[PDB]
Amino acid sequence: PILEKFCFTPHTEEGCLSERAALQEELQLCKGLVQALPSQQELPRLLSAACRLQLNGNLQLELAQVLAQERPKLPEDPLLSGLLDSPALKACLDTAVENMPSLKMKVVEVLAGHGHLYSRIPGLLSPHPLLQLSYTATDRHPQALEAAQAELQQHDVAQGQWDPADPAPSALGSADLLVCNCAVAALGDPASALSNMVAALREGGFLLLHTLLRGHPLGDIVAFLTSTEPQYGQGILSQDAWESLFSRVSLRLVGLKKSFYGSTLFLCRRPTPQDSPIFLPVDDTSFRWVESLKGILADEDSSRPVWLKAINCATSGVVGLVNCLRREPGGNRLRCVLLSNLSSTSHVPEVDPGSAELQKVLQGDLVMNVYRDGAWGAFRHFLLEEDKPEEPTAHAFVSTLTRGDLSSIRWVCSSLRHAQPTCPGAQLCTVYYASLNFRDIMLATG
Repeated sequence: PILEKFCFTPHTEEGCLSERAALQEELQLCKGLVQALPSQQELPRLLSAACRLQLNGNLQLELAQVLAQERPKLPEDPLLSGLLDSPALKACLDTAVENMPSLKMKVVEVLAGHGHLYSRIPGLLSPHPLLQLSYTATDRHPQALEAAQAELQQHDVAQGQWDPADPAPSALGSADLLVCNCAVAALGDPASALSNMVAALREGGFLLLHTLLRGHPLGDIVAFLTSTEPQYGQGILSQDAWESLFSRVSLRLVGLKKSFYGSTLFLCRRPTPQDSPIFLPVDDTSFRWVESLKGILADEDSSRPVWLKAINCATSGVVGLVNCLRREPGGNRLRCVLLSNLSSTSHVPEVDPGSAELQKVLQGDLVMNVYRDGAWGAFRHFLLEEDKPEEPTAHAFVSTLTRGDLSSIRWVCSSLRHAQPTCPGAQLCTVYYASLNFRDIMLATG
């Protein structure tokens, strides 16, 4: 079975990867070499080599090229792939999958050669049972990505030739989701690249962009390097600079996941033709609202969206309602809004049409719009840690978690935690030495 957990996931988050210890040590090391102008990780090795050849007046060329760095091991770096390893990537992909009119998804990657997202993305979408996916990986030059062709073949991915600088080929055409991974891959021009991408992007589609933000420690550290390749320098821009860039291409920001050190994951959507929305209270206890909703949905000729908003109680199951309806005919028009604060202290924002918050969410246009403790987000599914929980217990017995495999012998909590000492026939006894007989071996071996 596939095991998962159903949790609230705020749209905009900061300091995502604080918990990890390895990343913090990597950051401390990296800043150390930078200071005054040491690990198995690549980027620290690159910085050490850069500082090694000269303590001052380092050549851009020599640091640009060096043994053990010519490979695309930078994406293999923990820091550069950190947020991609987090649940942030799965959250963004789930948001992209949910907000699709149809059950099929056409996702095209730009500069797949260095981004390497092609390996990670298709696996993350295996849990979705009914989804059908069509991935294509594109690069500026065919000889790039000439390797790992077995890796592409084992999955269902398609090569590509689009150079983000120029307009996308009609073969790609309109696609639901575009993934770039600009962190390691270089974009020739921010404005032009984004313009071409949004052009290729269908209406109501998503543009998932992973980038390193200038104005942050790691951002400046990388900015010093890669001075030989001007393009990659253009791939580094300020957060406010990105915010300005998105507006220029009339692309609305829908999501943002920001790491403690600077790695970010922008999610922006291609605005759909504006249309008058319908608002139907779905809070009545008598369930009389069904008749009205059954009506509004009835007029299939119309194309206006429908917004089911419940604000009276935090126990409305409107999310499941919209999930089941979107599979029914006419359900594409449905979009939900739920205000479910788990703390009485937290205030309830006003969702009246006049209020700003409703305008902002309407601009978002996401199907699921849940508000909990002052943060707009949606429930998401996440695979749970494979490891079995352990607790400090004074009672435990040796058990074979897999019949016939002595490697599975482990200590498990016991029923003796609950016992009564009064009974003379009980005589609970502590154990200091226990013997193994032939029968125990026969049992364990199977």
